[PDB]
Amino acid sequence: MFKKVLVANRGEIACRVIRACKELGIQTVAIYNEIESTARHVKMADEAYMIGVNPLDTYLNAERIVDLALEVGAEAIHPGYGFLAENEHFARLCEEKGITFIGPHWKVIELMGDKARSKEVMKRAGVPTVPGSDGILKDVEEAKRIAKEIGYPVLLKASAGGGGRGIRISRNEEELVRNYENAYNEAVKAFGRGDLLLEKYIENPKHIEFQVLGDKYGNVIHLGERDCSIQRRNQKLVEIAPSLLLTPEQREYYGSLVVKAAKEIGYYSAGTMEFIADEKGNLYFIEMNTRIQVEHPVTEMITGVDIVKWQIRIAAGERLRYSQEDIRFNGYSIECRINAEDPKKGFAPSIGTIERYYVPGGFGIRVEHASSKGYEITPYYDSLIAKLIVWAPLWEVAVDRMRSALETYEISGVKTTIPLLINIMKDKDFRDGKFTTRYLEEHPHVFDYAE
Amino acid sequence: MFKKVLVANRGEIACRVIRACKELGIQTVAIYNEIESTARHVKMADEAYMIGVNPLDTYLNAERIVDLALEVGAEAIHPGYGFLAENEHFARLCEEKGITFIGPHWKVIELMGDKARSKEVMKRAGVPTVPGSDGILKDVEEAKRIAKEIGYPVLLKASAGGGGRGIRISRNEEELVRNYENAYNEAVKAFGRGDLLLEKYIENPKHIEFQVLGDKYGNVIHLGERDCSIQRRNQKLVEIAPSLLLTPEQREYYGSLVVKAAKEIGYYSAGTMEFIADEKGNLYFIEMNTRIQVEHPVTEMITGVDIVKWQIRIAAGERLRYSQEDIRFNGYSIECRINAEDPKKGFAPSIGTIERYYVPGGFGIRVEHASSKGYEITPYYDSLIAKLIVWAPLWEVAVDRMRSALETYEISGVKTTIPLLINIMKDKDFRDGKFTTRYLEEHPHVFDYAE
Repeated sequence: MFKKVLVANRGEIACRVIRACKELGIQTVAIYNEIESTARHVKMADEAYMIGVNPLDTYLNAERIVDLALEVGAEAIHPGYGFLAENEHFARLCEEKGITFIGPHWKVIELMGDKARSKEVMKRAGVPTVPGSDGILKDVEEAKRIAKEIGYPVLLKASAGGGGRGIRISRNEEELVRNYENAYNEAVKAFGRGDLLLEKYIENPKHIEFQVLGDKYGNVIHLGERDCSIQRRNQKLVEIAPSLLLTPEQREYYGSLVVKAAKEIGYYSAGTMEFIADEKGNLYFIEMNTRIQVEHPVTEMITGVDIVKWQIRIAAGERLRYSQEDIRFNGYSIECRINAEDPKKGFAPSIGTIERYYVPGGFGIRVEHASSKGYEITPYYDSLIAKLIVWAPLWEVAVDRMRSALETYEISGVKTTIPLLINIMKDKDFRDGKFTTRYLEEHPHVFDYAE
Repeated sequence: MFKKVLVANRGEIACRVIRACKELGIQTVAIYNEIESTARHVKMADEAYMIGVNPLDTYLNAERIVDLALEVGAEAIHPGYGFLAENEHFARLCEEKGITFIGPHWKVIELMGDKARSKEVMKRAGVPTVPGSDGILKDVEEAKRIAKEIGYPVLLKASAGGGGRGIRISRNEEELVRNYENAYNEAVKAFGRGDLLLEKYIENPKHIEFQVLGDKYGNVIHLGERDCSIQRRNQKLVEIAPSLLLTPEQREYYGSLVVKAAKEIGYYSAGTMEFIADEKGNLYFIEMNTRIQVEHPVTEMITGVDIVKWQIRIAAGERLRYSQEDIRFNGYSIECRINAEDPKKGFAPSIGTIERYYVPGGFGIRVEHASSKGYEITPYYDSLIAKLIVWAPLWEVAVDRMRSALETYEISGVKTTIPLLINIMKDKDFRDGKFTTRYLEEHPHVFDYAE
């Protein structure tokens, strides 16, 4: 086990990692910017250093961070999420200097950082990807047969031009033929090549992601899935585990496939495969996050596995003790992101300082946060104040516990998402389990709350 | 299910009950004093009424509380712990005016409020008790005779007792006779009844208590035991569940016995049977609490049974769904009481106001509290700020999780028990599981800490 770990992050994730380290008996090193001389993660760590020439350079200068790790005797670095966590050069640099990066191998970070390569990698492992043409369509005849085979509606886009000319949606073969001719000609006019690409169109989809965890000996398990469909500006707001969509058969089916693909790429540490999902539970891979995710706690509540602590154990060379049949999914868990932002003004960040601050607690309630009275929301960093997490044996009780926790969470000095999240918990469709990635668009009544 | 419930208490137990009620969809009513116009429990409640001519009249004037319940349409009253929770006159009055008292029947409260009768109830059920007098002593001669028969050292206890007053240890018959008048006089002073009991004095005992829960149709179960040995002057500081003393076989044996006694008296709601254990680990009943206890959360962590919510359901006439073989004991839970008191100055209350306040959170951490920056520790009410509760699969990780949570719980403006609790968590005897009611006397180094 490591004697000392440097946490190359801030805020709630820095505190989550520090707590795991403290429980393991590991000495911690925090880094911060001088604008945050008072941060919670700075007070929780055993030692803390201000580095960086501006608030973001503090966490994004890989060379400075690795030299500090060397200077203070840190044997490993946890990158948290965001910043450098999926930066292959940071991880390679750690390894090149003899510091363990707590995460997958830098070669894997690099491979799965490119969206297309990662889809190809997954296609070859057996994980479903969104069907479409294999590259450029030969001609409209091939377009008609591929579309018929994958099912309408389908999407057409030019291969050239980075989307300077847009997408066309076709609901039948007549529309496909017309759209093909028109997209071809627009692309000739705009980019001098008519070549087009086609893919199945997943309308009104859900966001479902699978969690994996592997040690350095090839033992890889999954920990089920999370439904993160309720989001704004591709920004997740509410996350649940397990999904209400999948059956246990479907969960183990898709789960063992992501386990196979991870085993084939030599994945270890924690990672997530994000999918889009239809009404019937068909899933299509879209991307892999090669790091811990913000919403990892809902998976921890239903499986009882401490993911962050396992990351550290795995990076130090321990075996993942469990096997896939030791993993059980017990109850339902919901996470709500309490952000300092104003949902009635475009989720603009509410910059300022926390005045009243009461954190709820109780049976089945978990809080991840780095906030107190006087915590300052700056424009330089993300607007997350806290993650409110709930567990219950039944879906409806989880909803009620979450509603009740939110209704007692007092934060003043800044606008937050809490009133919105309360309205979601009270909404019949959400309670019914009926929501997609367009939920917010489709339920504007949840923005109706009083000053 | 009740539509509305009045919570006849304050502070963290009131918030605990309000949360159970909110989750069940019940409207809540808080009561409070003018010195607490901003208390947490009043902000959490759907309605709140200022009553009382002083800080205690608010919660002890049974007549005022029941009338207000009627004025406002509360169908039921939850008494919390302390104040009137074990006041049979309060409970009777609720019943005579048509308000459901959330707790056992008032005749049971009265029956079990007398230490002699409670001990006879337990003897008649087969529950082991401490050898001693056959109920209340007629006079000092019966005491000198019975003491001879059971062997010194012996103990005198007030039967109407509660706490340390009216109790004396006698190492010989010389000491016993002076102590008989001294204890009798102290018992009259403190409780208005001098009735004394004699039993045999167990030096260095552990404090082990069993939790029961029964519905109004006679289904009664136990939820295992708690070791609350680490205490001072009849104030528990650290409570664990399950004990490390008992095997699974002993836990189901003593548990089924207290279930038997409870059924024999028609017990329903929640209650606790307190035991002392001797040097050889044998258990002896000493008293019963006819109410929710402060440390109930640790039992909820290891069984998953929400005791306060089941109290409310039972009071409304629900059947207790579980049977005894449904109840499992999973892992270990530790609760620490975070009090505004100075352990270096005799645990004198630290009167003042909270300035800095950061509540820790994470995997396996639960916090019960009613405090924020500016919460006032007054001389009128107990000094509890928060209960910190942790769960872990293994005893050593529970200890590490609690130590690590305590090391991050920041409170300024008053002295607290936190530095003392951290030392206890680092102490080898505690980590090894060797602690008795004399732990603190026997471990003075845990009182050596900075500031």
